[PDB]
Amino acid sequence: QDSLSFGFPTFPSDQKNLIFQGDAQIKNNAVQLTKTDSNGNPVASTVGRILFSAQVHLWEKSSSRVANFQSQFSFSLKSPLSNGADGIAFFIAPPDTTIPSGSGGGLLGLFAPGTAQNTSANQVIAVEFDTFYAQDSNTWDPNYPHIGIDVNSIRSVKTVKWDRRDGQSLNVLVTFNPSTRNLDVVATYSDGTRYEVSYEVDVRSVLPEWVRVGFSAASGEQYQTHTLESWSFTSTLLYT
Amino acid sequence: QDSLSFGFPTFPSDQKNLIFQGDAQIKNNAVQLTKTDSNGNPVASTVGRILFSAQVHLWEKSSSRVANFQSQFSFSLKSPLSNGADGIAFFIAPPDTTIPSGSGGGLLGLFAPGTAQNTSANQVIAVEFDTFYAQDSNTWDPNYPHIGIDVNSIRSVKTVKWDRRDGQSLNVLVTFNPSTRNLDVVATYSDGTRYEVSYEVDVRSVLPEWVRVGFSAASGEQYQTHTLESWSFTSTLLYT
Ligand SMILES: CO[C@H]1O[C@H](CO)[C@@H](O)[C@H](O[C@H]2O[C@H](CO)[C@@H](O)[C@H](O)[C@@H]2O)[C@@H]1O
Ligand SMILES: CO[C@H]1O[C@H](CO)[C@@H](O)[C@H](O[C@H]2O[C@H](CO)[C@@H](O)[C@H](O)[C@@H]2O)[C@@H]1O
Ligand SMILES: [Ca+2]
Ligand SMILES: [Ca+2]
Ligand SMILES: [Mn+2]
Ligand SMILES: [Mn+2]
Repeated sequence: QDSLSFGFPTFPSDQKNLIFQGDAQIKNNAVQLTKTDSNGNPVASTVGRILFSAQVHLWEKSSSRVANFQSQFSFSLKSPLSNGADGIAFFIAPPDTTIPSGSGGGLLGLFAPGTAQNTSANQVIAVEFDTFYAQDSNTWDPNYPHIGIDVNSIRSVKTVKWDRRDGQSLNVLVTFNPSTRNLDVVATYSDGTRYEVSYEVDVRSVLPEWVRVGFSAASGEQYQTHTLESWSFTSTLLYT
Repeated sequence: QDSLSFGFPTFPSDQKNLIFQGDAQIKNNAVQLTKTDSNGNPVASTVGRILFSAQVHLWEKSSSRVANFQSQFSFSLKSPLSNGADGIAFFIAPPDTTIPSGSGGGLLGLFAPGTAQNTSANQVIAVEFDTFYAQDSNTWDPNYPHIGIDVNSIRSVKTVKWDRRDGQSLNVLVTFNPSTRNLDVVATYSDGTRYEVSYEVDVRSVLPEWVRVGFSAASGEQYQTHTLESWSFTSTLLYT
């Protein structure tokens, strides 16, 4: 289909169109990307991702069209630790994408250690909300919590300072306009605090015509829950 | 998802989200539900169906919600003859639906011979565009071409006389309103000729909470092409 849209105001346990990978599962009408014990407390060494089952037609070589898409979602992070890790990301990748071996912790379940910073070895666009930046392990990160745009590498092509707020929901709108090739990210907390970051990228040179969209999160030695609360997505092929 | 929508203005050959059953295949940017020869001419004894891969949440027992839905599509029928058969139908059924054994010809690939008129043995709602009504084989049909609403039986609960026009595209709009429980069908030819048929039905007592939507067509001894040219669908779970 040239156009596709879907909306999850909440996430009931009865799901049919979501692909669950790793430890991701539904609990209390929300998606818990990372594992939690019986009491709902976060645990270390966990990775989980979800993908919508239907493939999205991102661009069409034959017709020279590229999709205009928008992804709106909200999530919350919670941890009794002073340095919860590692973060959550909205991503777009080839339909057969699976969790890379050893992609835990700071790799957010998106990249393999050996090629995490090799742009020619990956096919993924992601918007990360990174809460762990220890310069000793996450050497590629700026020294503060941040929102980053990742294009085929864990070392973001761009980042902006972000404030992690325990237990508070962050509303995010990610948009891509094929006319300007601008990928815009706008995130807000309920008190009006706003974060914005944009990057120009030709998705045709990074991703295949058909892709899947979803979320990924991970916790290494440090941990926190990564709770996806709602998600709506829409895409439509347009003439460029 | 509480809401889902998709649109196929045309049908390019590289499809990813369509389930093809029987003889259905893409040819010339359109879906040919029934088999055709090398020169594109219709052949006898053929059945074909397509279903969208993502499941639709028609109703939810927990929230007591029921979805409204709208399906818009256009198709054309062509035959060297005139008594083209057998017809095409838009249908909704359980996700694991497959072509029933011996459902060719007048059964439109939707019902099994032994239970075609047994409402307690089927789970399907369909809007049929029936062009063959010979009483020797289609005893359940009125004596003329027609559009009918089928609820668990090949014997339509409601029909309206219809005119078959070789090679002309018929634009159809099917809508279900959960508030009134009315399933409305409006079909029109380019010159404005309009056909309307409606029926009140509680989808909750006929179909499971999750379903798949699609099209089916068949040709027994008489034949014609059943070409699906475009299709858009949208559904939203609502409180009533
Ligand atoms: C206390 O953990 C920090 O220090 C440890 C010892 O140097 C590191 O092993 C550890 O790295 C792992 O956890 C972080 C945070 O979850 C993660 O980003 C990294 O990829 C490792 O999984 C961390 O630096
Ligand atoms: C000439 O075909 C008509 O008469 C035949 C002899 O009685 C029938 O077998 C035949 O029925 C089959 O074809 C029709 C039209 O395709 C179909 O509706 C029916 O299910 C049988 O397949 C038809 O009545
Ligand atoms: Ca990090
Ligand atoms: Ca018939
Ligand atoms: Mn980072
Ligand atoms: Mn009929």
